[PDB]
Amino acid sequence: MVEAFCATWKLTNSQNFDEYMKALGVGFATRQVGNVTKPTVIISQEGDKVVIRTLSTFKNTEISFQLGEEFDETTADDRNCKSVVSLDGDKLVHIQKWDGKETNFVREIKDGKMVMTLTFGDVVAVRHYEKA
Amino acid sequence: MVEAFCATWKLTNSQNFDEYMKALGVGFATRQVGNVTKPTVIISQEGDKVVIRTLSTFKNTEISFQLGEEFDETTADDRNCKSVVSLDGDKLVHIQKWDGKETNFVREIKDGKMVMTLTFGDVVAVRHYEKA
Ligand SMILES: C[C@H](CCCC(C)(C)O)[C@H]1CC[C@H]2[C@@H]3CC=C4C[C@@H](O)CC[C@]4(C)[C@H]3CC[C@]12C
Ligand SMILES: C[C@H](CCCC(C)(C)O)[C@H]1CC[C@H]2[C@@H]3CC=C4C[C@@H](O)CC[C@]4(C)[C@H]3CC[C@]12C
Repeated sequence: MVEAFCATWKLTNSQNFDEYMKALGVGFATRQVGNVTKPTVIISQEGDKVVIRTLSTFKNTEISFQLGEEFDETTADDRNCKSVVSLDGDKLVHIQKWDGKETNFVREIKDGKMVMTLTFGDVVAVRHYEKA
Repeated sequence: MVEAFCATWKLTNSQNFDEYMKALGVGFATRQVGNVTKPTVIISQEGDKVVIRTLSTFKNTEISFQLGEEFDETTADDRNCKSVVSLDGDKLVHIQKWDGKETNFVREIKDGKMVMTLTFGDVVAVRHYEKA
């Protein structure tokens, strides 16, 4: 459930993240810094809202949301999105809608690491986080 | 200036580092790996900010800052600090405040190598890096 994700996470390995950023329309410059930064992601619960804080040399983002409840989200690449995060069994599913398009992120706990799979259409990235 | 530091550096020699870590209050387990790992430090000047990335077998850190502007730093040994990094002549001074204490790092270019002097009270450590 949400408890398994409540911790401080550090990016260790990223797979195909560059092509995924290109499919989203991310420009060359921030793709550079996107391919080098290893963000710290802090997931906690304030009441029943879930809070996700990202710390990075590029930008620092913080979002709060309630499971199943749509919320506005301005992403780090400046996409104005209607987002909703829900529980899919043991995984958190994050759906972002912007300009008539859709991408999603699935967060998992696998062998004690956090695994996030990023999918936009036919482009998939997988990111791996160890608990700090 | 800052540009003299903008390169990839690799630690080659460390003088009095173990005694400095003890004085700093670093736990034994973290000290033990601190005396073995030879980190890679990448310094860059990006926009109006300076970026310092550190790669090692212990952990990877990254900070971004403008000179003279105080910022939150979580050090590799888990100190939550109020830090400020500024130019001191041709040197970079890095100050860390936590728990009513303070330590400071003086970075300099000497004979083509980056020399870092670490002070905590009357305990001093010197770390030497060669440019990769
Ligand atoms: C490319 C832009 C932002 C710039 C990237 C970055 C990583 C430096 O923050 C968007 C597209 C998808 C978004 C990311 C999803 C993966 C994560 C989780 C975690 O490591 C912290 C943030 C990050 C990289 C999101 C940041 C915004 C991203 C990269
Ligand atoms: C000792 C702890 C962290 C544990 C050290 C290590 C090497 C295990 O990361 C603190 C106190 C002094 C701090 C460092 C200043 C020297 C450098 C430069 C470069 O070699 C890598 C990072 C580091 C070691 C600073 C951050 C943490 C240090 C070592």
